[PDB]
Amino acid sequence: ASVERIYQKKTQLEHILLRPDTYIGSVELVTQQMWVYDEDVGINYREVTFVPGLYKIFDEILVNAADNKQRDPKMSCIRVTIDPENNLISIWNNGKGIPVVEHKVEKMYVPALIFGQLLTSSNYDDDEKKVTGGRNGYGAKLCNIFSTKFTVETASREYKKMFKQTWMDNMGRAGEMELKPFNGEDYTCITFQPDLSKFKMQSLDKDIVALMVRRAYDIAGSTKDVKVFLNGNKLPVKGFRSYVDMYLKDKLDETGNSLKVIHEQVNHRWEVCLTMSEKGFQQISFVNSIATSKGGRHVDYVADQIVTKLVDVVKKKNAVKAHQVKNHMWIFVNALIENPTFDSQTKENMTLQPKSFGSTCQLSEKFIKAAIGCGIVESILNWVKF
Amino acid sequence: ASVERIYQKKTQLEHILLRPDTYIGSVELVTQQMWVYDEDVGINYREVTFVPGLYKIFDEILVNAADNKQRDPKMSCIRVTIDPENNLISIWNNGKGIPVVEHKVEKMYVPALIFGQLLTSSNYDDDEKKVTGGRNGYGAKLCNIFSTKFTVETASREYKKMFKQTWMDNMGRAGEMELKPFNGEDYTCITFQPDLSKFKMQSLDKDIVALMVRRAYDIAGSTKDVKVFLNGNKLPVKGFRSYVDMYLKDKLDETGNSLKVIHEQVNHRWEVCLTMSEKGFQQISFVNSIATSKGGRHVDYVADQIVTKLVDVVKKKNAVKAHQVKNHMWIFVNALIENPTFDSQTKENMTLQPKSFGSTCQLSEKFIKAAIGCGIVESILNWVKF
Ligand SMILES: CCCc1cc(=O)oc2c(C(=O)N3CCCc4ccccc43)c(OCCN3CCN(C)CC3)ccc12
Ligand SMILES: CCCc1cc(=O)oc2c(C(=O)N3CCCc4ccccc43)c(OCCN3CCN(C)CC3)ccc12
Ligand SMILES: Nc1ncnc2c1ncn2[C@@H]1O[C@H](COP(=O)(O)OP(=O)(O)NP(=O)(O)O)[C@@H](O)[C@H]1O
Ligand SMILES: Nc1ncnc2c1ncn2[C@@H]1O[C@H](COP(=O)(O)OP(=O)(O)NP(=O)(O)O)[C@@H](O)[C@H]1O
Ligand SMILES: [Cl-]
Ligand SMILES: [Cl-]
Ligand SMILES: [Mg+2]
Ligand SMILES: [Mg+2]
Repeated sequence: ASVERIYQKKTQLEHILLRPDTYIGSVELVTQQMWVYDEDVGINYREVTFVPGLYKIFDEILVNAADNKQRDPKMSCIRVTIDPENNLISIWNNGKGIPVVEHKVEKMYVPALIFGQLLTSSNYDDDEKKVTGGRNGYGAKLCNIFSTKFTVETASREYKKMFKQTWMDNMGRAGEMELKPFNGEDYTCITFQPDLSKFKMQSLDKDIVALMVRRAYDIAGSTKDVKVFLNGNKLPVKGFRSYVDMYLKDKLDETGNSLKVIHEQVNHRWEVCLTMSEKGFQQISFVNSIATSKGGRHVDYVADQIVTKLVDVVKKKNAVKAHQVKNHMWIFVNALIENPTFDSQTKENMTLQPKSFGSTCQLSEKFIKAAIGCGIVESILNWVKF
Repeated sequence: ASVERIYQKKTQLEHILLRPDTYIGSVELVTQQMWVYDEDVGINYREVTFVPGLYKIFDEILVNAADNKQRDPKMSCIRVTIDPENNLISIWNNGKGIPVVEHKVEKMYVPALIFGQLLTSSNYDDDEKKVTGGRNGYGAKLCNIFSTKFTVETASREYKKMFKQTWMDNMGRAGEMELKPFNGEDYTCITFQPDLSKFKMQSLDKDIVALMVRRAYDIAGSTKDVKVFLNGNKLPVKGFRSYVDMYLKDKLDETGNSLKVIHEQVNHRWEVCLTMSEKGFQQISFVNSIATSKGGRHVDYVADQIVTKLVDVVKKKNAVKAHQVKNHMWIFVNALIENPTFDSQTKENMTLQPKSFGSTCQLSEKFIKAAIGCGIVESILNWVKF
């Protein structure tokens, strides 16, 4: 009952381990339906049991690799390895490495600063209108903190040096930094052993692997001109449209016919597909290659254009409410947004208003006409008169 | 384009001001439909334009006051004052004050510690199964940081002293601490001037006041044995049922029939009301007096019991899917949850699994029978006819 037991102050690192949820999501098991890529049937929707926080620390490193394609458009490949037996994951990318040099203000080598100190980022100057997913200066450190071993290797031909250093025990200590002369092709490679005890797991099991493999497919579908490999296996995705087809290729509507898909690449920062849903409103969307699984104003901005036009039509031919049109829709959106905001570090819901996007996404009259003719108007029209 | 310009490190305080969104929500204007309490009108649903972060710093202090009723059941009153002309908000509560004594580990007085230092809390020991809303040790400091003036006054008969101190300039400095002898009835009073420049606002305008007044009514409805005053006038709310009645009194469905309202106080930690919606699924819910406006597993837990029973009734008389039943429901839930988790500091979505709630909420056979004759089954069965 002492005042010192009751009222306690935590360090930032202590707080992350004590209160992980707002940083990485739940550290308890969840059982829910998800899209996964299974070793035998591929992309499919099924019940899975997994720990969100474990999935998220993988996501943080993977999105960081996609971010390097905006930093260096000459980057060409991402290679992911997953080794359940040794509890080992690595994510490698080419294109420009991280500068191997001492930071004159923070007085340590740049790779050690930005992987080993909290609140460090190249995304803190919003006069730079960037379409990277990184915003807060946490993600890589969060992966470090929830790993028993975390290694950073990055090679910079500009500085003619390669950097390598390892952290251990939830970012509680580090081994010696290794510097070596370098004159080859730049790359960065992050290799980590997740702290499965913090997630109450015994190994990287079937479900979490299938989620991680699907997330790699996401990256292959949402990035431009980046080849993605998983354990050496090239992921056979060319464009966002071919990614979308993996979800639809084989299912038919409840009446029995194949799904009609409306598509437009609106500009270099927006691509949209629309089909029908039998499960209520559904959206699969990405902002700067982040999976925005709770949606956000980018989904609203696109979906509302469609809804308003379809509601206009049923009025001409008739009382109809927006939510009734929306619950027939399955929308896919791939967007590049300048300096996005989200509700949380996990970046599931993108909250930035359209006036700040840095681009527009006005669907064409052709897209809209095809949406009017996809059957939603007819279904609702028959409903109202009845 | 130097390394020091590109890669930057922030202090915790700098980061909060630079990246407010995951701490307090958006600091930009939002225009959306909300429930408010308008002068001379009462509770009503209309479009409002407001800044979420401003609403949230008020919420943090108001929930802290409600939390003290769990700490000290002798507490009886919360008094809220809103003064737009002088840009002043004040929130007062009685029951036990904060101990006015030097913390022997942190070497400063307890009120100064827990209102002026980040990551300070009495809620960090989860072996204590508490139903306070406080979890993370941020809320009061976030209000301080987003205020130009922030005053803490608290009186502790146990220590025979009263404490008073003012912070200024986004928690950048503090004035002189005042300690005085005290031997009366304990209270705490938090008075702050929000830094409207951080929210691009000029005054506490009609819409934000109407949201804040409604939030005071929420507290009157969601707490037990606490009188609530707004600018010195007692709010005429008794229990949660009388609060819900402010939303539903005299409301009709689209065909002009009165809404049917089903109610059960299931136990001392759960109270539920159900009626019909014509706007898709709607939920108004509270966890530990926090408004959970994105919902969470407490809403799912209650709503899914209802959905599954109604779906079964429809199958007896018939194809129908759960989401179709759910989109006819408007549910109200007031819950007390042990050590809840959320996606973010703003605590809009409660993520804790039901097996960890610390209590159950199995709706009675009487409630379920009334819900079956609610008019939802009717609506659905007219649809399958078409
Ligand atoms: C904590 C886990 C958070 C999460 C991470 C992630 O990566 O994916 C998630 C996906 C998912 O599988 N995808 C696949 C592609 C990425 C993506 C982008 C946006 C939305 C969804 C997805 C997901 O799907 C549920 C889809 N059903 C919801 C119910 N509805 C009636 C039927 C549809 C739910 C959560 C996540
Ligand atoms: C950033 C702002 C977050 C927020 C804070 C807050 O306090 O209330 C909010 C309320 C609201 O007014 N209430 C009243 C009582 C408290 C409460 C608890 C749970 C849910 C709602 C509410 C709200 O209502 C939207 C209701 N429509 C959603 C669309 N649907 C088709 C029709 C209904 C949306 C956000 C907030
Ligand atoms: N693969 C990579 N190649 C090059 N630079 C990288 C790579 N991964 C990370 N970085 C850099 O390391 C910094 C820190 O990464 P991280 O901790 O994830 O913060 P962030 O990505 O900026 N923001 P967030 O992920 O939203 O918390 C980034 O800002 C990048 O500059
Ligand atoms: N009105 C009050 N009466 C008594 N104690 C209070 C009051 N307001 C705040 N406190 C105490 O001050 C501490 C700090 O408050 P706060 O910064 O809001 O953190 P919190 O409520 O514990 N967690 P959170 O709000 O989720 O960030 C709380 O843990 C309480 O112990
Ligand atoms: Cl989010
Ligand atoms: Cl939340
Ligand atoms: Mg990152
Ligand atoms: Mg609090």
